Amino acid sequence: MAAEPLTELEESIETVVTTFFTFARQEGRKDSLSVNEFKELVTQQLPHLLKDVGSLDEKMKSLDVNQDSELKFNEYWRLIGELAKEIRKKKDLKIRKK
Amino acid sequence: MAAEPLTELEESIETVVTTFFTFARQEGRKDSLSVNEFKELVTQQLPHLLKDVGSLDEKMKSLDVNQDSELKFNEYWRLIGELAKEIRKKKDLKIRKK
Ligand SMILES: CC(C)c1ccc2oc3nc(N)c(C(=O)O)cc3c(=O)c2c1
Ligand SMILES: CC(C)c1ccc2oc3nc(N)c(C(=O)O)cc3c(=O)c2c1
Repeated sequence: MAAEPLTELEESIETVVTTFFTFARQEGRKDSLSVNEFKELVTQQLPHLLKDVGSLDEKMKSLDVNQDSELKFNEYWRLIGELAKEIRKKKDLKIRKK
Repeated sequence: MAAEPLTELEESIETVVTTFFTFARQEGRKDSLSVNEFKELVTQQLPHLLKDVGSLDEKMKSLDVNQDSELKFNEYWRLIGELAKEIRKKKDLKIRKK
């Protein structure tokens, strides 16, 4: 249950786990991310990527599909895809040259 | 349209796009990934992350859900979740510390 660096492509997915899981372990489950801390991370360390830092209720409901307490990686996975999808095409209509 | 470096967390998921997009551009849709080249990426530059390199069809069928011979980021999204999930708890039975 510990992410170690190996190759350039394997290190990218490892950097996202090793950087925020140090604070996510504070609440229940080691592999699960907190419901109150992920909202603060998207408005402090990840604000430029996801334009809707305040309007996160659309994804917040889609993430916790089982509805327990926190966002497990299987539940948080809905934002992991939007992380690399909104990086190049957050507004593919007005701005298309980054 | 293209992916450019940003913050520590945003740059990790951003680098994964720019590394494989250099070879994915040759096939249809720049944002979409090929069904043969992505399989070769796991058996050359990502073999240690995904322990099951031979039987890739188990995830391949879950990726191309639309059935159009093109793995868009919405289709490839299922492997992005399994990439970061099969790094710390790949074999949660025999080994649980790396
Ligand atoms: C990848 C990094 C953020 C990470 C992820 C999961 C972790 O799960 C652990 N389990 C433990 N019981 C103890 C401990 O017993 O101190 C500590 C940790 C980690 O340091 C630990 C570190
Ligand atoms: C830095 C270089 C290797 C690179 C990396 C990712 C890229 O992602 C893009 N996205 C797009 N939709 C289109 C496009 O709409 O034409 C083109 C590209 C790139 O040229 C492109 C170029």
